Amino acid sequence: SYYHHHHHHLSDFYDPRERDPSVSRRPQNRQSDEWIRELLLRGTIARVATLWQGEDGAAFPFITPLAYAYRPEQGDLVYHTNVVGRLRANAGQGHPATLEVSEIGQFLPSNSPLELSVQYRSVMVFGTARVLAGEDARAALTTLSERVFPGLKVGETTRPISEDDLKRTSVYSLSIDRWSGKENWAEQAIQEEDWPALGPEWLG
Amino acid sequence: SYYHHHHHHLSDFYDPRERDPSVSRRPQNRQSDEWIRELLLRGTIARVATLWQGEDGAAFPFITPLAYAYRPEQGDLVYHTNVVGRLRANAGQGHPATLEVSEIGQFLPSNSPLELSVQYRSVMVFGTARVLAGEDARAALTTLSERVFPGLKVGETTRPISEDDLKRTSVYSLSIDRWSGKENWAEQAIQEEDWPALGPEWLG
Repeated sequence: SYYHHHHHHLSDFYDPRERDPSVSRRPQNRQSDEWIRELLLRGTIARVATLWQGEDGAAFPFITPLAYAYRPEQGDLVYHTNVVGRLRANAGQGHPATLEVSEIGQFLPSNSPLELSVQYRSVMVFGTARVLAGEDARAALTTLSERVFPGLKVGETTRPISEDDLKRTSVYSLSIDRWSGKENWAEQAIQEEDWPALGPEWLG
Repeated sequence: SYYHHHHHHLSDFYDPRERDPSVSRRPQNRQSDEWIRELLLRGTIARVATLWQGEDGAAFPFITPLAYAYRPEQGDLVYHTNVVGRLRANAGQGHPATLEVSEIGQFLPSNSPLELSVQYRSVMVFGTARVLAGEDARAALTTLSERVFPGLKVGETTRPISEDDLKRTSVYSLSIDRWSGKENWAEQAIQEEDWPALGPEWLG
């Protein structure tokens, strides 16, 4: 800043900057539904949070990382896991579920301590997960497996999925209600001009 | 198997195998507390799930990826985020929180469809998160920043953390009650001998 520079020799927010007119104007790093769709289609790992009744009677969430596939036409995401708690904190045959997919880039150094950050793109999906059965489960598993192992073909590369396979696996469909997407993927963190600049060891 | 082989020319579970006597005997892929400690110390990204009251009155979880640091002496993990919902589904000044840290390796192909899998190590930590203030927050942020940017020193590499910085950031301590660790990190998925073996394109 001038003020620091002049003091040494003895607001930014409203001053000139460049802006690409095609860049998202949405606040709080939020993204468009199309961007969310694309991120979910190219991802293969998610975390799913579901609620279980705990020792104090109170619901609490588990977080499980797992393979998933987004089926946009059906409006769902499929996955499988045999992780459970005792009782789910939920009335009915389906349960509420939150699913998160992210891309995590690099940690971005700065000489300003609260500008230290990590590049990320992250979606939360809110919906209801139900257990699938029979050909519904076999088809979901197939889509999942062929998505996360591109070129693999169930029934050729692998033996077909048997009735025993299905009896031993819990296969879920998370039917999407709502979603929320966020991106903060700058090439460089914001720096403080009035503190010594980071050395070459950081940004080089 | 003999039976398939003989049929072509016309249980495993109890038969011979090798075992390393030093390998964990814990069921369901579970790990020791020391292993959990080490995984939390070497990680830098976590997901935190906390509960918020939704439109139907019902609690539901958010999942937020973020930088964290484990402070084993204090018995907590620290992080910062300004993500909120409307009201937390929680009585009091702290809130229950679940924190997950994983290492995700490679997808492991197989000619047996339910042996398809992904290498992972994953910890859930269950505890209570409270907002920190003043020098408690400044110290937590400092530990966090110096952990995830090794060699960076707050106050030297960066300007010091100011009172303004703190007023604009929500800094949390998640005080650990319990934790659960899981590893499935095989070099190769289990294959089915009685189906054509995967080609060189998969395991080579």
